[PDB]
Amino acid sequence: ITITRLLLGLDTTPGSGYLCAMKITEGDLWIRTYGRLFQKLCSSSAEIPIGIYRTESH
Amino acid sequence: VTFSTVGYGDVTPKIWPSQLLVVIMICVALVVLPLQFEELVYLWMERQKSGGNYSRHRAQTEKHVVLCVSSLKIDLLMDFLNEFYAHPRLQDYYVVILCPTEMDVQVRRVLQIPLWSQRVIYLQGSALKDQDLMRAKMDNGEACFILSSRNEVDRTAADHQTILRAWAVKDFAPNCPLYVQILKPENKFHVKFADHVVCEEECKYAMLALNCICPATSTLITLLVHTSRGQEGQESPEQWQRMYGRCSGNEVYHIRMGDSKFFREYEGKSFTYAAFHAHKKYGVCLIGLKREDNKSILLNPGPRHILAASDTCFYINITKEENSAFVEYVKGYPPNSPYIGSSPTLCHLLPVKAPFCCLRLDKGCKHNSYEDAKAYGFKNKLIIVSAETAGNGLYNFIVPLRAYYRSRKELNPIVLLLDNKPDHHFLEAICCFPMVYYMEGSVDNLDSLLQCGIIYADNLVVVDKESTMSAEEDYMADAKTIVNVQTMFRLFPSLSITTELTHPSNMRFMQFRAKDSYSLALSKLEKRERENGSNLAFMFRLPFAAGRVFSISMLDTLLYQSFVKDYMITITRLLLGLDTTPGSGYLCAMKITEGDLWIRTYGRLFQKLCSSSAEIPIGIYRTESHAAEWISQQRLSLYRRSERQELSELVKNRMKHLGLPTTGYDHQNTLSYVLINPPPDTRLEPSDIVYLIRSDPLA
Amino acid sequence: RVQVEFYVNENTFKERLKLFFIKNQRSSLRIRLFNFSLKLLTCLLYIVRVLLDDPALGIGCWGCPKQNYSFNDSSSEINWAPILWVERKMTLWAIQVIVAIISFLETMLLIYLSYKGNIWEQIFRVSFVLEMINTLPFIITIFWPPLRNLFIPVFLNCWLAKHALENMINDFHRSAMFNQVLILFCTLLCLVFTGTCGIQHLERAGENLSLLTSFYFCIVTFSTVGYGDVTPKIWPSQLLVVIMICVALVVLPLQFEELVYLWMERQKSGGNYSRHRAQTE
Amino acid sequence: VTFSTVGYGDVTPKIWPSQLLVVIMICVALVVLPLQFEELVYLWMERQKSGGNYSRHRAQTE
Amino acid sequence: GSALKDQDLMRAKMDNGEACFILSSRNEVDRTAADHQTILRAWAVKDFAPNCPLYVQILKP
Ligand SMILES: [K+]
Ligand SMILES: [K+]
Ligand SMILES: [K+]
Ligand SMILES: [K+]
Ligand code: NA
Ligand SMILES: [Zn+2]
Repeated sequence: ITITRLLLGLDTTPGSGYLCAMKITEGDLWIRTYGRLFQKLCSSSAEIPIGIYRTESH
Repeated sequence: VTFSTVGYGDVTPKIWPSQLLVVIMICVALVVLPLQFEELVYLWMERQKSGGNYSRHRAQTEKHVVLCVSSLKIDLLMDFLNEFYAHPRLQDYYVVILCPTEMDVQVRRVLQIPLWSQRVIYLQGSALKDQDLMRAKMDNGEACFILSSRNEVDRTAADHQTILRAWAVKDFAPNCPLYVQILKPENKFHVKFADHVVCEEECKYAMLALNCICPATSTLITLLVHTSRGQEGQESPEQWQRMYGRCSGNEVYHIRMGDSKFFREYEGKSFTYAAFHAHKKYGVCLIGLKREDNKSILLNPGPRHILAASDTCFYINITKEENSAFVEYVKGYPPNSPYIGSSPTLCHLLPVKAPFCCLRLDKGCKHNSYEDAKAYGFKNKLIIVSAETAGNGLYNFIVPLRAYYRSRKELNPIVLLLDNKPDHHFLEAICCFPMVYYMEGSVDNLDSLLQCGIIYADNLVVVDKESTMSAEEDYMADAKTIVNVQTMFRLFPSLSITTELTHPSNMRFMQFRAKDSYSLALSKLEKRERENGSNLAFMFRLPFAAGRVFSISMLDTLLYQSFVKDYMITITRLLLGLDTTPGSGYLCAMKITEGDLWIRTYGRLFQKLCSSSAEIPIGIYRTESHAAEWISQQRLSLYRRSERQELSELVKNRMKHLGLPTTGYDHQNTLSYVLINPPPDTRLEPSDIVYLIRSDPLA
Repeated sequence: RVQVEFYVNENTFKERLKLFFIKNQRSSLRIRLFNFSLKLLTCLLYIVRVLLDDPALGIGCWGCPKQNYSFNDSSSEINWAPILWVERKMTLWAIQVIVAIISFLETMLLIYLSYKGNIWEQIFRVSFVLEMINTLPFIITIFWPPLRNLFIPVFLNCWLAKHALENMINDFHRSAMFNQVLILFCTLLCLVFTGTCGIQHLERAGENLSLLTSFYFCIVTFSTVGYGDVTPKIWPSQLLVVIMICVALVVLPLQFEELVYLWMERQKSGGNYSRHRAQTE
Repeated sequence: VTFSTVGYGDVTPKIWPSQLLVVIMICVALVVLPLQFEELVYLWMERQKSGGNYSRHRAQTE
Repeated sequence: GSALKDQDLMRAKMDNGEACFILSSRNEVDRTAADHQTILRAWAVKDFAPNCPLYVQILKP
């Protein structure tokens, strides 16, 4: 309950992060793998990616 | 053995005509019997209801008593049998019950047990049909109890059900004492022919209006009208639960003075002399007497009164004596009485009737432009009543607060938080009383109470809403009022909130300190009384004993007790000031301060009063001790603030928004209970409030 | 002075034991446990009594005059001696008569104790008369020697044993539908019990039916089977099965009606978590 | 002819164990059958509604 | 049986449970009265089984 209410910003403990989103553009397409994306973020902005919102052509 | 389908075969037909006969005799059986069975099962379902009849032979000897209710419930019945049969004089009587509806499932077994099977008789049938008044033998009963239904959707139509039922039983059994419990005070004059009438609204509102002056008065009048032996909670480890459960066995009893062993010797002496020396010697409190010449009963007639051989004495004792081994405010009557039969009382009145615009608070008028109790600047602490619809019953809340014997400077500004705008009929009644205001709102929202002046209010009487009484489930009646009060108990810990509950069983939800586990202990105290069958199973609840919660199911016992004691309704209605016989005293209160601490014992307090002011103390209300770098610390501080700080920051911010000054806003670790007529050796601890019956000022 | 309350009522001898017998809830079940177990005790001693006797060696009134009795089908007359005379014992007489006097004094004490209404209600009730007819003949038998070995339908005490049991379960449990089917089992036990004992004793004149044979016969009769291998041959036993059938259709449907009134209640409120389960589960 | 409560009597138990067995068999019948009957009548009322089904074999041809 | 009656909290052995789940009724006509059913049920189970972890699902904030 605390983890969920922290992701939605319902409660704000000082020093705790917030759930954000980033759009992978063609300028970031050289980062082929999700792991390499983890490496870039955890060395520049220290943002921890939870998951991926993937869109297809159905 | 043939029609039982057994057919042993020792005896059988051997010749063809008899063989045909048993065949044709069998066949007629399956064609004649099922038809009888069908109508029988069509009447099997009818036998479930309409069950019972009181035989005419029984009525000549059994000396029964009828109880015409519209719908019998388990709570209402067990409050009657535990009271009707608590007197030794009534052990012979049979209880007949004329309920038009069938027996409730939980009422089945409690009438099936051997104790309540040879006493209680249930007859489904309406008192409005003379065919059902013959079954109950209404012409032979020793008393008839009509009780109004409290939990119906219509309250003025559940009262006309009672007026017609009092009329139907009066012309069918003219020589039968009638006992009526009416709901509203406007319908009180139609049942005036009855011997003993108890009105819920007139009596309830006048006791919620005495908790503001004499705390826990609604509890004192509750344990007085509940007949109990006086042994509840004697096995308790706690000291107060032993003594408070003992003194709560005190009832108001009557006796002729010459036949009384208590008061015989004080013939020809002053009444205050007899009252004190009876308490000193035996421990009985003589509250008032009735002379033989008059039929009026006077509470504490005064020191000038002299006892006589003919007078009748009303005292408080554990049991009956025969069961004992050894600007200026003008003083005048309010002109416009909202209903017929309204008791005229000498009250404090404004010299000129205030206009209806001057009574309202939230919006000012041409005369005064004040909008809240802060702008008015009341000298005394307020009294807020959170009723729903102001009516005849609420008018009975103001008269005891404005009566003449109350000190003029001690008058508390009454403010009514009405959910609905009062009618012009009600405003005409209260326009004469001083410092009586009203304002639309509710107890739920916080702005309305702040505008009312709840910051500096001594009491917040939360009257039960008439809309919620018809709730199906028991808790659903007070599910909103308990939570709304629980919000104000946190926001305003110092406030004294008196709540009216629809069902007395909802007292458990009231106090609800979360960390405390004393609620479990309070149930163990009730289990032993449940097995012992005591009237006051609710006696040891913390809100009830402190006088904070009062349901009108507590005063239904006033009517049944009036059967054996015809004076109980007059005595009760005299203590609340509902009726004012000239020369009768009034219920007062005194606070024992440290300046009076040299009076160690309650008996010595009796001696001081009965020699200086001739005030007779009933009991004791005893209390116990039971920029990004700058707001980075704002985040750390506003996140770690306690709930008490969060709530305090809420009311102050609202007062800032509505415009009231933030100052003056700035907690109940206290246990209270009511000792009725304690022995004269009991100590007088500080913070004690002693109930009094002061003599009539105009004696 | 010192004053003690309510001494007017409790000091009286009648009112003190009024609380003990009727008013006190805890004492009532203790008293009923005494009566119900006593009624089972007198019924069991009845079953013992019929068990150890063999009427082949001689039946008489009491003492010396005992002679073997025989039955023949051709003579349509009944020898009425074995129907009334039975050489019950000396000790079963003693233990049973103690029960008989104890029940009489206990109930007549209750008769006066609960009397309020011209003692019309108490005498008429079926519970009162049933105890009279199976104890009063058994109290007067103390006086005479020749009336000691006299047949008394003491098996009928199972009915008052059932009445004591249902007065028990009304207040305390020692479910709701189980509380009624248990009573339905009891009345079936009492109904069979009187049928077995009644047929056994009435068949002392003829067929000399044993106790088990009568029990089998009584079961195939109340189940409406009626094979016919064992049948009553003499008119008192024929009357008994007729009157035993008739009481069945007038005592059983009443139990059935309240059971079906509780059959519908068994659909809801079902389930309970046993206290033994909570300690481990 | 015993569980139908007929009991002609041409064939009967003559010895006490068999006599006990028919007695105990009648007793278990009266305690095991009403329980089955109760749930059946609780489902007798449900048979009035929700009645009917179109067989899969019928759909291929009908 | 209702959790508001201690006679039914003894059957469920509320004093012995390892957790108590009160869930509000979402599909009732009154949403502020289906919430007070839960506040009182959280109160009733708290004073009958004070040493029992309580789990409440409330409807309105
Ligand atoms: K049959
Ligand atoms: K047959
Ligand atoms: K048959
Ligand atoms: K049959
Ligand atoms: Na009392
Ligand atoms: Zn004005």
